[PDB]
Amino acid sequence: VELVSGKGATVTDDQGNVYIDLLAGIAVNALGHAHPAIIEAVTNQIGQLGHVSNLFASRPVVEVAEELIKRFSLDDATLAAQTRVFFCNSGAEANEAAFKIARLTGRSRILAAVHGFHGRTMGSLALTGQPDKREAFLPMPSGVEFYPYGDTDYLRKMVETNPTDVAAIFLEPIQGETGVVPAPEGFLKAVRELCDEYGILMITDEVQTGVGRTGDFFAHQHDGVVPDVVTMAKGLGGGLPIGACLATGRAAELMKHGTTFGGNPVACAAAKAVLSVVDDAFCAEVARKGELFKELLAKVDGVVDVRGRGLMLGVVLERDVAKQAVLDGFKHGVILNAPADNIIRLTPPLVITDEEIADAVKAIAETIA
Amino acid sequence: PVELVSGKGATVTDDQGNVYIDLLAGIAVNALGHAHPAIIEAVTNQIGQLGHVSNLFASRPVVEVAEELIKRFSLDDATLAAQTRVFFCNSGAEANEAAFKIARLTGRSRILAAVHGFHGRTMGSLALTGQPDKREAFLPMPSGVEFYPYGDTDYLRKMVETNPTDVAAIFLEPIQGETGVVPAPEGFLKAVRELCDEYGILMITDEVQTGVGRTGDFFAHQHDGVVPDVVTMAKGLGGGLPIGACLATGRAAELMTGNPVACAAAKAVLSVVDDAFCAEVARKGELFKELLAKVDGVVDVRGRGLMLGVVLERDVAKQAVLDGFKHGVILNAPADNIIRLTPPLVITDEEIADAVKAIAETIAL
Repeated sequence: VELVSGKGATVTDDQGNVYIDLLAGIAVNALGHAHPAIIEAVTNQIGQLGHVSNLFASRPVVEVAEELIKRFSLDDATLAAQTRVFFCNSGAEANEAAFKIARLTGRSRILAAVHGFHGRTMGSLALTGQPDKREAFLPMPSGVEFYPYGDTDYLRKMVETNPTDVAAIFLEPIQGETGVVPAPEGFLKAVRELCDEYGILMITDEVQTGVGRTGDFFAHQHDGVVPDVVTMAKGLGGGLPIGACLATGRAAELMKHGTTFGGNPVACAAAKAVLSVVDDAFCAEVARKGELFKELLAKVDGVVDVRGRGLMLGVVLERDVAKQAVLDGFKHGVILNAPADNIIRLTPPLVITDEEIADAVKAIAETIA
Repeated sequence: PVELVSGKGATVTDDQGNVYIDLLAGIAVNALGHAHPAIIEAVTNQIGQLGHVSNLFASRPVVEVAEELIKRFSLDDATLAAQTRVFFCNSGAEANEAAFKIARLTGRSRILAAVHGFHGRTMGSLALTGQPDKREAFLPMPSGVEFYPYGDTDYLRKMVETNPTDVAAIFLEPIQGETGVVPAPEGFLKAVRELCDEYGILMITDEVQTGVGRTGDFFAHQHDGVVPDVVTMAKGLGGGLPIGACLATGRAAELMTGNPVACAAAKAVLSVVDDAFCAEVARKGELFKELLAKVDGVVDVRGRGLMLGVVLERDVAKQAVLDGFKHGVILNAPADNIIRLTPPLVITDEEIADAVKAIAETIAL
């Protein structure tokens, strides 16, 4: 049903009802709606330069790139210097660039997590662990096999059946779909040694978990590993169409590809406004708000656990009623999500106030009744 | 290369301070040029009300644009408009991948696309791109695709007739842009519509480069009075903002069963691009073709409206793109004797004249 205007963690339908948004358009509105830094950034750019081809440079494109490199290589100027970024317009378009780097390795096998989601373009659909979403459009481009998320023992044996024909391993550091399933303890570190031994590219999809959403800038940094390649999008746009493929070392030298709106100046002017807000301390504020959700919900009847970090959270019910809670959620002034019958998912704008967190835990607690 | 920093109409300026006549419009995306007031207003107005809204909710700019595109495609056909529907995305590659999936959903394995065609660099959209050096590095591709010489009706029919009931889709650009500007020959689109109609095949027009009035008609395919099952469009719809779309009518629409700010910019361009605007684009089209005829180096000027390929006596296009800077022009060399012209549709007649005088002086040796 219809939507017209919003502010912070608030948005309002045609009829005039204000809602606490805990979905943020499926995790893209990281600064909420109509945020001053983004309004300045966009109004300022659209008034000067619209779109340039990748034949030409443009500042905001260059400046966002520099910045993601900074955020990625954590006060290491050597990692920084063998890193590069490719800009796209979605996370689908971003992962496709990732699938292409894995084709440029010369190896045929790409391995992806079982409930993973990377987008619905042919190559990014080839990576999505959900086979229902694949059935209708077979053939898929070949090479992908799937592994249970967080099972180092299976993945090791899976790799070692034909190890040097493994181009890439795709993982999300926190699975967004089917629930909020965070990389278990020791997992990305494990994948990092597995890839090191065999010449494989380690690729972390941060389309949903990127830009502070986790508490760290990049959810993968919570595990102190350094992937070869990071895909990102929603959250980076602050409400505008963007994606990016970041690559370090051999993966950077391999990339051939090129999108028309790659390096969209207005898309990137927004990207800059987002980054100038989401600094380390904003990210620390994300971790905190996350624990406040956990803490207040822990006390709520019918809520059994809350899993995730920062503002990507899986509220686990005990009554298979999440689908319903959504519907009844609206009448109590909250926009919720249900990636299962068990689980309500919260991905609110990272600028949510404790007040709004607290009302939102009220709204949710009532519906369960 | 060069850092561009601000533009208006048919001009851009670099940080060096150099001012150019943009005849490339960022590969035919900046239909209304840079800093068009109508887009500035739309984009400013929308950023400030709503940033992004998920497909799970409804937003006005999208349905406003969906309904306006259907009207410009249905050319006054109430019944066509009720049959047709549009899916929004962020790129033309993404738009052509939605058509590949529609092609997939027929049940048939064969998808026929034009040699020299370019549908984008995403796996599926690259599987449709009839320039092989773009695919070799990323084989295997999504299977299904075969290629015909562009506008060879005799060879298409034979190709279909090798296995007609397994052809899902025929991809086709109303005017090829890559490697040169070749428009569909007389009655080509006509033949493909007829050949598709028996054998139950989907006729799919990629108008990602030929859309929004650049060829003199709001859709280039409407110039040959054909109604395809699927039209993909992008660059141009959003002023410079990223957008794509996939129109489908009939069986194609039944098989398929950021945005607000790019649709906000889309609304403004459609607001600006009238039947009357497209007419002006047709005419500036002719003007170029007349003025350019007088220059020495030019042999021939192919293409309709403001999608034109300047064919030269000498194989000099690539050296003219380089020299074309100091004379204050931005050109592009799809072949060694071809220079593409896709300037903003807003280019004035004085601006054109100066642009031909610039190209002429550049092709001096």
